[PDB]
Amino acid sequence: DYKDDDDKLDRADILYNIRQTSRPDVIPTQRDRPVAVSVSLKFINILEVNEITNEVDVVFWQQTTWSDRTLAWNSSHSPDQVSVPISSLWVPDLAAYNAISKPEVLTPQLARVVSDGEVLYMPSIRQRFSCDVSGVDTESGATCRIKIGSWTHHSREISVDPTDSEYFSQYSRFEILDVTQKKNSVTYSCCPEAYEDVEVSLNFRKKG
Amino acid sequence: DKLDRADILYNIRQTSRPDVIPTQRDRPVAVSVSLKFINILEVNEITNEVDVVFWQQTTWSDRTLAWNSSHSPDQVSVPISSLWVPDLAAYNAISKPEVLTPQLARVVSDGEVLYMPSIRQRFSCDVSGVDTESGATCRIKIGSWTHHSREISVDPTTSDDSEYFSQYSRFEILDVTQKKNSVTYSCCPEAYEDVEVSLNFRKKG
Amino acid sequence: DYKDDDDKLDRADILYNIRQTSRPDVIPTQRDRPVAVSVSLKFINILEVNEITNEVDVVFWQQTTWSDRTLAWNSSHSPDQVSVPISSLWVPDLAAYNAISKPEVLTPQLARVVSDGEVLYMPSIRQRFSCDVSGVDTESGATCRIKIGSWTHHSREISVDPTDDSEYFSQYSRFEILDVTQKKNSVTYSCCPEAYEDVEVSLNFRKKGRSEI
Amino acid sequence: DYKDDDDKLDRADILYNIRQTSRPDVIPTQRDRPVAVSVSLKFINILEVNEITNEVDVVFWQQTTWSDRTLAWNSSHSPDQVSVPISSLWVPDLAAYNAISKPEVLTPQLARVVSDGEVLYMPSIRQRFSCDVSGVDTESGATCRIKIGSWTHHSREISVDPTDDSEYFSQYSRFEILDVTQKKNSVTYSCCPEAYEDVEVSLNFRKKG
Amino acid sequence: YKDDDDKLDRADILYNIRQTSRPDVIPTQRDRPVAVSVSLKFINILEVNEITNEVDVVFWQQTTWSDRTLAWNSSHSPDQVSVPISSLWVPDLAAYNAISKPEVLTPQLARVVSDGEVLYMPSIRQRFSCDVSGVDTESGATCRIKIGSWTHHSREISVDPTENSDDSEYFSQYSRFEILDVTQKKNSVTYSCCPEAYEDVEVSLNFRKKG
Ligand SMILES: CC1CCN(c2cc(-c3ccc(C(F)(F)F)cc3)nc(N)n2)CC1
Ligand SMILES: CC1CCN(c2cc(-c3ccc(C(F)(F)F)cc3)nc(N)n2)CC1
Ligand SMILES: CC1CCN(c2cc(-c3ccc(C(F)(F)F)cc3)nc(N)n2)CC1
Ligand SMILES: CC1CCN(c2cc(-c3ccc(C(F)(F)F)cc3)nc(N)n2)CC1
Ligand SMILES: CC1CCN(c2cc(-c3ccc(C(F)(F)F)cc3)nc(N)n2)CC1
Ligand SMILES: *[C@@H]1O[C@H](CO)[C@@H](O)[C@H](O)[C@H]1NC(C)=O
Ligand SMILES: *[C@@H]1O[C@H](CO)[C@@H](O)[C@H](O)[C@H]1NC(C)=O
Ligand SMILES: *[C@@H]1O[C@H](CO)[C@@H](O)[C@H](O)[C@H]1NC(C)=O
Ligand SMILES: *[C@@H]1O[C@H](CO)[C@@H](O)[C@H](O)[C@H]1NC(C)=O
Repeated sequence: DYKDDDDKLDRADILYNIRQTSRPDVIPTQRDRPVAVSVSLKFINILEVNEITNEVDVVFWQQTTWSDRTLAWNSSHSPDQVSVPISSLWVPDLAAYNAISKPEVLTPQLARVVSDGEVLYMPSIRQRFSCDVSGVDTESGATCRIKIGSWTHHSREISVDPTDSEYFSQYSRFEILDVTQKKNSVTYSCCPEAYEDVEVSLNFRKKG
Repeated sequence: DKLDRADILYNIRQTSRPDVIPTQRDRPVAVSVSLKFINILEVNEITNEVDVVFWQQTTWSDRTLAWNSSHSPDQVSVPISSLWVPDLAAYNAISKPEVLTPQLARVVSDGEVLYMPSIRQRFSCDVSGVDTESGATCRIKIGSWTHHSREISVDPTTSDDSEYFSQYSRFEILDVTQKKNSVTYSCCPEAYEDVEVSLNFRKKG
Repeated sequence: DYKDDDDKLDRADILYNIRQTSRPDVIPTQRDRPVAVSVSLKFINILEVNEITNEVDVVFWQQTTWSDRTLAWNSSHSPDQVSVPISSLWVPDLAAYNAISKPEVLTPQLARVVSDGEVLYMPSIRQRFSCDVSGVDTESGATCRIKIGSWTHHSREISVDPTDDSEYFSQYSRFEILDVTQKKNSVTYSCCPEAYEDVEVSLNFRKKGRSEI
Repeated sequence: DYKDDDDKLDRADILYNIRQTSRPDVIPTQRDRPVAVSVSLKFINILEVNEITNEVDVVFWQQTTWSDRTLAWNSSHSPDQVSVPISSLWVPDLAAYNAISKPEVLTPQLARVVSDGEVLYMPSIRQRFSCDVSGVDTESGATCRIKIGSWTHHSREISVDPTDDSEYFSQYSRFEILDVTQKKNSVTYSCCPEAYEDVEVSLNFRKKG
Repeated sequence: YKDDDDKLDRADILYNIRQTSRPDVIPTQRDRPVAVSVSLKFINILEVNEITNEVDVVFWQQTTWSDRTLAWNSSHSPDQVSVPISSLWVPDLAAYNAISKPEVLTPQLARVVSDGEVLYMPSIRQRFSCDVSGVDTESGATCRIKIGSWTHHSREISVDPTENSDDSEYFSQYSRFEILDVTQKKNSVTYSCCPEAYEDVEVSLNFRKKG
C-alpha cells in the first residue's frame, strides 16, 4: 500500500527478496505456458532519414512488460513497487530484426517490480534501422516497419504481444501520421519452431 | 588524516545501500538539480539539435551516512559506484551523456551527498531564432526515470548564468531559467517530477 | 520432451548442470579429433559499398554449431533445449581475416544447447570488409569474398565445415544478391607449420537501379 | 638496488605488499598536508584545429607524480621500482576544465611505484579542447590555454604544481610550437567555499609556412 | 602430437598455467630482461591523408616471449594450448606515434607452448601520425612506426625485431595502396624524463598509391 512506499527498510528487504528468488538467466515460465511478453514502441523522435539508402535514425520509448509470480510479495503493509537493476532480473532476449546498429539506451537501466510479480522495463532507445523510406516527402508519407521478437526463444517459450505523438518531439523535421502494431508467428527454414514478433509500422512524413 | 579518511569510507560503505532510495522516515528523497552551462558547441537550426556541455549540480541527503566530525574530516570523495545516486534522465537528449569528469561524489558528515559532473550531451530542442537578437530558447527537461513524486522530488537550486561559460563559444547566454513540474503520463497513474531548464542563447554577432 | 519445455525448475537445473560441466576456455575435443565447427553466413543486408576503397558494410547471420557431448542430458521428461549466455560456454575463436572493423553483434549473446549436446550460436553481426567491389554496377555484379576461420586453433584442434538465398536479405537494401557460394580451405602460412581451416564465402551481388537502356 | 631489479620473486612480493597497503579510494595524505601532485604536459601532436569553432584536437604526454610513503620499502637488496596497474592504486582525480571530449588514453594503464614511495603515472592522451584558436596563421601564433585540476579535492587535500617544448612533438604535425608555459592557479568558485588548485598550460602554436 | 586432442590434459595444462602465471609481474629469468620479439606484417592500408600526415592501417602484430615457469613436459600431453590473455602477463607495448587506441580485431587468446614460449598475435587496426609525403610518387612515402615497452626500461624488457616472409604475404590485394618494402630496426633511447633507456622497434615501410 501507498502510505508505506517510502519505508526504506521495507524496500531494502523487498530488493533482497527479489535477488534471492530471481533467476536472471532462466525464462520465468509458469503453468507450463510460455512467458507472455508485452512490447509497444512510443516514438520520441525521428532524427535522420535517408531515402536513397532506406535507413532511419529513431528514438523511441520501448514499453516492455511481463510477469514473474515467483517475485510477488504481500504488500498489505509494504511498498507496492521498487526499482531494480536489470542485471538482477531476467529480461526477454528481444531483438529488432532490421536494426542496423546496436540499441543506444538513453535512460538508467532499472526496471520496476510490482508486488503482484509484474515487471516493467521501459528504456528510451536510439537505434538505426533498415526500412522503407520511399514516400517520406509525399502526402502519403513513408511506412517503416520494425520487427521485434525473441531471438533464442520460440513460441512455446515466449509469446510477444503489444502493450504516438504524446511523447513525439514537436521539434523533429518529421511528423507521425500513424503507428500500428501487429503480431506474427513465423517459422524460418533454419528452425522447426516458430518465433513470434511484434511488427510496428511507422507511417510518417517530412513536415510542410 | 588518511586513516581517519579510510575509516569514514569504510563506515560509508558499511551503511550505504546503493540500490535503495534513501527516503526516511516517510518523505520522497528531495533531490536538488541545477545546470550551469560550460559550452554550446554544435547548433543545427535545421534539424533542431544542439550539442552542449553543462555542469550538472546534483545534491541530496542520506542521514544514515552522517558521522560526528568534531575531530575528523568534514567530507570525503567517494566513487559513485559505492553510493545511491538518483536515476535522473534528460527526456529530450538524443545521445548518452558523455561524463567528462571523474565519477566521484562528496559525502559531508551531516549526510549531504553532492554529485556534480561536467557532461557533454546532444539535445533535441527549439533552435529557431539562434541567429537573431532575441535568440533561441532550448528547453531541457530532467527528472527521475523510474521514481515518481512519492519517492523522489526534483527541485531547482538558484549566480551568474555565464560564470562557467566559455568565452570561446560562438554563442552567448542571454538568460537561463529553471522551473519545476510534476507530470502524469497516460502510461502510469503517478506523477513524475522534472526541472525544465530554459536556455536562451544566440550566436555572437 | 516437448511437453516439458516450460518446466521452469527443469530449465534452471539444466543450466546448473551445463555450468558445472562447461569448460569455457577449453576446446571440447572428443575421441581425439578436432572440434568440428559448422559455419554458414546468411546475408541480411548490404549497407555501404565503396567502389573506390574496395570496402563494404554488411549485416549477416553467422550460424555456428558444434557438439560438446559432455553437455548432453536425458530429455525424456525434460526440456529438449535451453538458452545459455555465451560467457558460460566455450565458443569457437572465429575471425574474419579481411574484416576492417570489430564485429558489431546486434543480437543477445545467448547460445542454444540441445539435450544431445549440440550447441548453437547464431548472432547477427554488422561488419566492414576489405573486398573486391569492382563490377557492382553491372549485370554480372561484384563478388566480395570473406574468409572466416579459427584464429588460434589449427586443423588438428578445430575443423571448420561450411553447410542465394535471399531468404533473410532485406528487400530495402540498395543492393540485391545474385549468388552466395561457400568453400572450405585448409591453409598453411609461413608463420606456422600447422594449417588453419577457413570457410571462404563468395557474395556475388549488384546494385538494384543500375543504368539500363 | 639496480642489480636486484630483475629478481622476479622479489617483484611479485613487492606487488603483493603494495596491494596490501594501497587504498585506491583514499587520498594518501601525510601529516594532514595536502597531497602534492606534480603535473606537466609535453605535447606530442596537434592533429586538427578549427578557427571557426575555437576547438583543438591534441595529443600530449601527461606527466603526473606524487608520493605515498606507506608504499615505500627497503630496496637494499630488491628492485627499486615495479610497474603496477593504476586500478590497484590511488590516482589523483584530475580533470581538464575546458576539454570537450573524454580523454583518450593511448598507452598501457600502468604506473611506476618507487621504493621511496614515489608514484609515477605518465599516460599519452588524445583529447579535444575549447580554447582561443585565433591567430593560428600569424607569426605570433595562437595561444590555447588548458587548465587541469583535482575535480573533487580542494587545496587542503590536493595541491597541483607544474613540474625542451618540442622534444616529443611530432615533426609531421601541420603545426609547430613557439612556446609552452605552465602556471599554477588557486581558484574559488561561487559553488563552494574552498579553493581548487589547477595548472594552466599555455600552448603558443601556429601553422607551418 | 598424438596427445593434442586429449581434453582433460588441456584443462589440466590451463589449470597449471593459471596456478603459476603472474599476470602482473614481468617474467624475468636469472636477473636478465624479458626478451620480447615484435614484428609487424601489414594487412591493409585503408585511408591516407597527405595534408595531415595521418595514416589508417591494419597490421598483424606478431609478439613472442618466453616464460619458462609455465613450461611442462609434453611427452604424452598437448604441445600447446590457447589461453585468454587476461590469464597471462603480456608486454606493455605502445606505438609512440599512434593517434588512436589500437582496435583489436581478433580474439584475445595467446598460445602457450610446452617449452614456455608465449605467442600473442592480434590483428590490429590503428591510426598513425607519420610522413605521408610522396605517397603518389613512384618512390612512395615512408611511414615509420615506433613500438616499445611503455613503463619497462632496458634492464627489464628488451624489444627485438624478428624472421622474414614476403612483405605483402598477408596484404590485401584490394587496398588502393601497395607495399614497396618494410624494414625494421632496434633503438635504445634515453629521454629527459628518465635515467634508464627504453627500447623500441622502428618499423618503416615505403608504400605508394597504385597508378
Ligand atoms: C519521452 C519520455 C516519455 C515518457 N516520460 C517518462 C516516463 C517515465 C517512466 C515511468 C515508468 C517506467 C517503468 F520503470 F515502469 F518502466 C519507466 C519510465 N519516467 C519519466 N520520468 N518520464 C516522459 C519523457
Ligand atoms: C535476420 C532474420 C530475422 C528472423 N529470424 C530469426 C532467427 C532466430 C534465431 C536466432 C538464434 C537461434 C539459435 F542459435 F539460438 F538457435 C535460433 C533462431 N530468432 C528470431 N527471432 N528470428 C531469422 C534471421
Ligand atoms: C591476415 C591473416 C594473417 C595470417 N592468417 C592467420 C593467422 C593465424 C594465427 C596463428 C597463430 C596465432 C598465435 F596464437 F599463435 F599467436 C594467432 C593467429 N590464424 C589464422 N587462422 N589465420 C590469416 C590471414
Ligand atoms: C611520445 C613519447 C614520449 C616519451 N617516450 C617514452 C616514455 C616512456 C615512459 C617512461 C616512464 C613512464 C612512467 F611509468 F614512469 F610513468 C611512462 C612512460 N616510455 C617510452 N617507451 N617512451 C617516447 C615517445
Ligand atoms: C567547469 C567549471 C570550471 C571548473 N570548476 C571546478 C569545480 C569543481 C568541483 C567542486 C566540487 C564538486 C563536488 F564534489 F562537490 F560535487 C565537484 C567539482 N572542481 C574543480 N577543480 N573545478 C568549476 C566548474
Ligand atoms: C561528537 O563528539 C564530540 C567529542 O567526542 C562531542 O563533543 C560531541 O558532543 C559529539 N557530538 C555532538 C555535539 O552531538
Ligand atoms: C533416459 O531416462 C529415461 C527415464 O525416464 C528412460 O526412459 C531411459 O533410461 C532413457 N531414455 C530412453 C532411451 O528410454
Ligand atoms: C634497509 O636494509 C638494509 C639491508 O639489510 C639495512 O642495512 C638497513 O638497515 C635497512 N634500512 C632501514 C632503516 O630499514
Ligand atoms: C618428460 O617425460 C617423461 C615421462 O616419461 C618424464 O619422466 C621426464 O621428466 C621428461 N622427459 C623429457 C625431457 O621428455
